[PDB]
Amino acid sequence: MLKSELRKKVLHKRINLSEEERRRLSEKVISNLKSLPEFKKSKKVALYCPIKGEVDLTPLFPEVLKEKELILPKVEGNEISLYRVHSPACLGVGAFGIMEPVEGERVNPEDVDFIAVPGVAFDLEGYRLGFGKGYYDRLLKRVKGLKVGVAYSFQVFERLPRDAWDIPVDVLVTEKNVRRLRDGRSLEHHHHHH
Repeated sequence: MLKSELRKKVLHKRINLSEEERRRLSEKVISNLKSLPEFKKSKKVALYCPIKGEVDLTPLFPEVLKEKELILPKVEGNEISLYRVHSPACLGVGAFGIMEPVEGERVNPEDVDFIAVPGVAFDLEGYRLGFGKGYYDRLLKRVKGLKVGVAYSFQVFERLPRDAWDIPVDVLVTEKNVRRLRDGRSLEHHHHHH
């Protein structure tokens, strides 16, 4: 398929973005995400990790720690558990360069209200192209709350070639616009025949 190449060609420019523009757009995403009234209610705020060409949500940790529970993915053994932190105490590099909370309060991923998950590419329906399947998709099967896709409009298209069963998100936040994938169509009471 074009799955691997499409990931690559977008990722190449994705990591080419300069911190100048990037950091300013990240600020917009931060402000947008933090201004969302549902983020005010969501108690468990889990983030994936900005590493390659995602959004600088890293500096937002202090804000999160102040109000809600900052939840980060901890790899205990292939399967990922989620640990909540209320302080910048336990954050150590355990995995491939990323920091994870090895000591703290073990929370089950299904308890997470709000989670921010980035992707190489997004579309206008809420699909991704994935990264690498194996164990991380299992974590995605755990977290069935509000999955918010966080990325830049550059990595967003109208539609993507859906490979198999990549997990669609609930909300999509960019640096320019707010995308909601929970629009309703019609409502019936007793319209199912008379």
